[PDB]
Amino acid sequence: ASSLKDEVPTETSEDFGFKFLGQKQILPSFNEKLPFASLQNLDISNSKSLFVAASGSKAVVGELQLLRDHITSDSTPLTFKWEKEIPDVIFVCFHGDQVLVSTRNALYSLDLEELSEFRTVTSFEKPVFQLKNVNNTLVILNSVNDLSALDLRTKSTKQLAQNVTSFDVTNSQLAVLLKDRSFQSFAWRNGEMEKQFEFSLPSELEELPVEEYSPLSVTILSPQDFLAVFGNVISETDDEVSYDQKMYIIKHIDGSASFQETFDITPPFGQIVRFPYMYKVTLSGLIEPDANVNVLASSCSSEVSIWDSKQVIEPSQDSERAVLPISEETDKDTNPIGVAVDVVTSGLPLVYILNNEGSLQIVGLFH
Repeated sequence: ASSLKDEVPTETSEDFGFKFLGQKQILPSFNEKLPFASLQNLDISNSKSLFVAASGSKAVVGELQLLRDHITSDSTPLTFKWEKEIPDVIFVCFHGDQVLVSTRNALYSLDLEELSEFRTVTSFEKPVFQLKNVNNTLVILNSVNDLSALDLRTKSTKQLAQNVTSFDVTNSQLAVLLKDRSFQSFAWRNGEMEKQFEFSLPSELEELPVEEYSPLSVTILSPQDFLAVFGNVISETDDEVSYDQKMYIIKHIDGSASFQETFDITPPFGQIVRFPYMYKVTLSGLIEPDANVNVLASSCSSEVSIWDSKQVIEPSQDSERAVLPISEETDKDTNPIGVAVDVVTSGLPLVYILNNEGSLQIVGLFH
């Protein structure tokens, strides 16, 4: 049923580029010891004009205009509204008038109107790898490969799926990557789901042994496309590290998925031990009415890619590529631990990217 097609091609575009707005250490470094989970340690609320960020055991909520000005000029110091030392944070995000903070072992709430209140929401029976917030629900992937749903209004928990190694959600879809390397997609509506479609790997891809090319990651790019990654399985504690990964764009047309390789999305040259996770920011309407540009980055890479809905886009010149810095301390490549979009500050949408070293980069994506 599933087929392997030709390499996805790369367009050189003279209409796309990044403008490097600036970079500064705003939080303490992880010194190369990061929590073995997918990390989402930066969020931005354009309505409130605020950000949360967590690096090196320090979590903060702060004013967005301040962070912008701190990074882009050299005259305004970074102060915060709230801060707390929390060791193992993997997830940070605004929800209503609250900020959710999650470690591997527990979820926490900070009340944005009474900052004195830092509540435990819940504990997890087993360590967690990934969390996504959709509306009033938190979708949680377990260390035992159990996909579950937390209602934020009622605190009750549903069991969604099993044997999952990666998942992704939008407002209306839920995708799942399984241990057997098969895929599943569901229509999603406020905790509720109905199987949309299902597929296995193409014959020529099963040829690659599961042990060498393990299921690492899914990303919904559109209701029809996915981006999947397969690669070596990495251990919680290992000093030395090399990543070997294969990326595929899956377009599902009429009961048949096609897979296609890229070598141009997020090449995994990383040298810090990281749990595999694909960062995605969506800018709908940056080209046209059914066209959302997706900016992509990886826990295992220093490069930032662009997907235009149909192919990968390289800017026509080297100053126009978004890349995360080499460390001034270790001389190693850094990777993102959070990514977020700023639409409201004053001086194109602005992509904020947070390091494994607490450094934050602002990059304007133009035309």
